[PDB]
Amino acid sequence: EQPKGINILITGTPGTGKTSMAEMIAAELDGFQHLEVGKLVKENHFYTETHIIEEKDEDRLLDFMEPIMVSRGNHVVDYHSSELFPERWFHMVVVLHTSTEVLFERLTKRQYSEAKRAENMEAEIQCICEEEARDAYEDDIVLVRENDTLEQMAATVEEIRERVEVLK
Ligand SMILES: Nc1ncnc2c1ncn2[C@@H]1O[C@H](COP(=O)(O)OP(=O)(O)O)[C@@H](O)[C@H]1O
Ligand SMILES: [Br-]
Ligand SMILES: [Br-]
Ligand SMILES: [Br-]
Ligand SMILES: [Br-]
Ligand SMILES: [Mn+2]
Ligand SMILES: [Mn+2]
Ligand SMILES: [Mn+2]
Ligand SMILES: [Mn+2]
Ligand SMILES: [Mn+2]
Ligand SMILES: [Mn+2]
Ligand SMILES: [Mn+2]
Ligand SMILES: [Mn+2]
Ligand code: NA
Ligand code: NA
Repeated sequence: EQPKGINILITGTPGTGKTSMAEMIAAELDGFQHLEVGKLVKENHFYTETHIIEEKDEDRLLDFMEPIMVSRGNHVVDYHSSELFPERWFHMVVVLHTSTEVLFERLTKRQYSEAKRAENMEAEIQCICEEEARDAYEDDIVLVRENDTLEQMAATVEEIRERVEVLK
């Protein structure tokens, strides 16, 4: 089933600003519902060990999301991963980046353990999330944006708004 609305994915390393940006979109743009996928994964135990996610866990998540994604209205999906989702769902994929100094501080203030913080810092340096998104979706719908400041966030949301209007 083809989506009835406009669907956006916001992805990027933990701490890059996905949830913040998705909530800005849901607040500022017309008719967007935010799906915080990490919360779905927790709430529904869509994982094997919230850590290890196996093939079957992905399948169950997708079955849960499918009816939402094809429903009327617009959706802004927020998740650190992207390869798992069908290209059918999305009209835009936004990948957020953050400078290492800014990211480190966010991860500290948000209280990640030192190991998880370092793991996430390395993932950002290695461009894991961006490479995944570019491998999984058509290059023309992928927007990559530096997201260090609130001014940057707002400008990105303006670019999204412009792109959405075109799609609409
Ligand atoms: N563009 C931005 N400019 C400044 N601070 C930001 C920005 N985006 C996010 N933040 C800060 O980083 C914190 C964590 O961001 P969050 O949206 O939770 O990231 P993610 O969902 O990618 O893990 C926010 O609570 C806020 O303090
Ligand atoms: Br809009
Ligand atoms: Br949600
Ligand atoms: Br997430
Ligand atoms: Br700022
Ligand atoms: Mn988040
Ligand atoms: Mn929300
Ligand atoms: Mn997860
Ligand atoms: Mn599968
Ligand atoms: Mn809907
Ligand atoms: Mn510790
Ligand atoms: Mn983490
Ligand atoms: Mn693909
Ligand atoms: Na791959
Ligand atoms: Na590749």
